[PDB]
Amino acid sequence: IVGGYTCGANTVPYQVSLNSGYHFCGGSLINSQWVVSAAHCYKSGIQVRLGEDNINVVEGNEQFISASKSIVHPSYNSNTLNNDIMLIKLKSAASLNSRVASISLPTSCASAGTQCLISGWGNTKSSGTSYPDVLKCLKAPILSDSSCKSAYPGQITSNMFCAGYLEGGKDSCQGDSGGPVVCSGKLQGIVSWGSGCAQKNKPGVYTKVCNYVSWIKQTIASN
Ligand SMILES: N=C(N)c1ccc(C=O)cc1
Ligand SMILES: [Ca+2]
Repeated sequence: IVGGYTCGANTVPYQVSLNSGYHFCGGSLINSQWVVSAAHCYKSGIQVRLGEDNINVVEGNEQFISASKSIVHPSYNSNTLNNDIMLIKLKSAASLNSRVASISLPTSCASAGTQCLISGWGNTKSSGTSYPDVLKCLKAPILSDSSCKSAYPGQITSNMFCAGYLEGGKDSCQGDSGGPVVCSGKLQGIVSWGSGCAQKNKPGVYTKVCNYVSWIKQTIASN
């Protein structure tokens, strides 16, 4: 997260870190057994780390649970990033409490202008590279589809939305991938892609979660 702020320990209780010997992606806990992330985060040997603030220090609220199964969206295209969504099942149910909690799925899509909270442990610099140890947060508005399409000609599908600031300086970044965009207590977005980070006229692009609620529910129901 570039141009954001320190969230505060366990203030984003649905935020997960995906770990394969090191943090490599975010995700969102949606019930005791399932995490939503980006398909471009897919790999084998994932350990889901819940209750994290400092990802390099055991602070006392963590739950580490190995993934039993990952399900990449049937229509994920890694070239265009269309349908950039994946479900991860935990080998055991997380113990839910105030610091480890699920986030609600939307019942309808969010509108341009809605303020949302974007979070993760990704790069904090728009030029160089600096990875934070503690969770970073950004409050950002959803942008109009027309401005999103204008920013990224020929690249924005109906499964994507832009959020952030066209002026630059405030954005998600590398390492935030797969993490949440939460608006009025609903998971509306997943950190997906962008041209660099926090660049002028290049806002963050996010997977449009409301399109996938039916798929998420039925997948969970049978797995
Ligand atoms: N919001 C962005 N600028 C952004 C988000 C994720 C990636 C993934 O590597 C790249 C750029
Ligand atoms: Ca920790």
